[PDB]
Amino acid sequence: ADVQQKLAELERQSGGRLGVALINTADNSQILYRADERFPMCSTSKVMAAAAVLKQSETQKQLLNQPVEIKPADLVNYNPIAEKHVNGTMTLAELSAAALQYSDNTAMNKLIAQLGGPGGVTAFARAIGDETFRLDRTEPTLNTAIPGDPRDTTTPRAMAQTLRQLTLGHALGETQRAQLVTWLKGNTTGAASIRAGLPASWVVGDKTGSGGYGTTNDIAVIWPKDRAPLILVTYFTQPQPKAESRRDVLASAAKIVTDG
Amino acid sequence: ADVQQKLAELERQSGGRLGVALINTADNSQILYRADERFPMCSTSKVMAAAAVLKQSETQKQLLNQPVEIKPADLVNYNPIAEKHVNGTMTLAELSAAALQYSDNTAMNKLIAQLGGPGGVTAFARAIGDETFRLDRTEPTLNTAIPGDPRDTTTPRAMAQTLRQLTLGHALGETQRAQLVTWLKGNTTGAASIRAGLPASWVVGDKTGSGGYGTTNDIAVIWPKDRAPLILVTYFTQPQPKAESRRDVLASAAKIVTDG
Repeated sequence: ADVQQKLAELERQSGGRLGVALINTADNSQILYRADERFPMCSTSKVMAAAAVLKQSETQKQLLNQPVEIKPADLVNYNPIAEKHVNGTMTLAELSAAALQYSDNTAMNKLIAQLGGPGGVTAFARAIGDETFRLDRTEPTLNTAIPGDPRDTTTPRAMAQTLRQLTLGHALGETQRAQLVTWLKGNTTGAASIRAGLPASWVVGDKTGSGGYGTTNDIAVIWPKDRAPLILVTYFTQPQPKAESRRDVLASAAKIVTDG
Repeated sequence: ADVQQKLAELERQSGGRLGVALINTADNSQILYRADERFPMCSTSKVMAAAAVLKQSETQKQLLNQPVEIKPADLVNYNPIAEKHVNGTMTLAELSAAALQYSDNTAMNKLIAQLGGPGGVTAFARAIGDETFRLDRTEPTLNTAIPGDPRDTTTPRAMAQTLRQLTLGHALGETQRAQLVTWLKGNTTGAASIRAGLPASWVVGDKTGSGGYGTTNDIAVIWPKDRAPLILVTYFTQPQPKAESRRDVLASAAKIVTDG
């Protein structure tokens, strides 16, 4: 498929390493590029954690309304929502939204804590059939993104398959699946990434990721004009530790794979 | 200045006409580039409409809870939220959010009708001291953005002053100002525009706009790390009817005026 040549071209131009997995739910067809290679997830991992919390709330029916304490010492490097609530509290719902829609790192650490550490986020992945995801660290160190380090990684194929089960399948209860999709469709950080390569009429929920080595990621559920939904993972990392983000590469990958 | 020269260099290479107004509320200093020329607002006008409804909600305190009918005939050209609710209803709060955060055109038309037509939006503008803003048409024809047409235009200076008064000033009651800022901070469509030219740590609320003649707009309230807020308006329009959007130009603008 010319799609392979275009993604290769894109990758070469960019100077980095590009991973892509597209699932077309119209017929289960896939478009795959380095789809079995590991990449640092950075903030795209917030989807597994918010989902895991949603799964716990299937049993603990009030859990999303539980207030959680935010102390000044809980603040980390990017706390756009949580900083408003220091010496106060946010609900687990508020925290899940802040993590997903604002990429709030404080909010992610609270989700992590609620699940019993990075291992509880990994346990949830395993419960829904994802044998590849691993979360190893909290924010912000889960973003180091060191070339060859397996920590805090997954593969595009695995993340796409998981995002399909979570947003379109039966990994979560119907209310919880709906809540996840609502959160993702309200993301504030995504217009420069996958969405930017798609026709304006298409509806999208996504989570972006950013970290070291110019790691620039996005995972998305997509409801095109006139077509069954798609899942798309676009992962991108660079050779230089202080490399600049490249959201435009993800936009470009999305354009390439949804023409074909 | 250096900034002026840089903005001229950006405009000369952009293939269009660029309008910028930056107000720095630390000291009321300004950066102005074609800031008294008119441009088509497109969906940036949705701030005025939402605000005018928020003002109405100061005296009809249930107003935002009021259900409004969405009929198939109401659907226009970009209805990401309203299409889900056809033969159903949306509240005015939902309509205000859908217009501001998703740029839903059906939702804007409901705001307009709740305000008595385009005239009514303009009358609100006049009421808070904006003599420049004019809303003439409903969606989607308000976006035709024909050069020389004064319908549905304003100037960068007037829009920056108005956004300041609405988000940081006393045009709205405190509850209502806070609601507006919250909705703007939750915008889904802004990551490739002004936000893309600012440091990540800075908090932004914005409203983008797109229309005919490649018109690509963004207005923003910005809370820089360590500094009093800024108000930024970046307006751009091109000479060909079918020109493509240029969000990149707005990000470049934002970087030039906030570097200096």
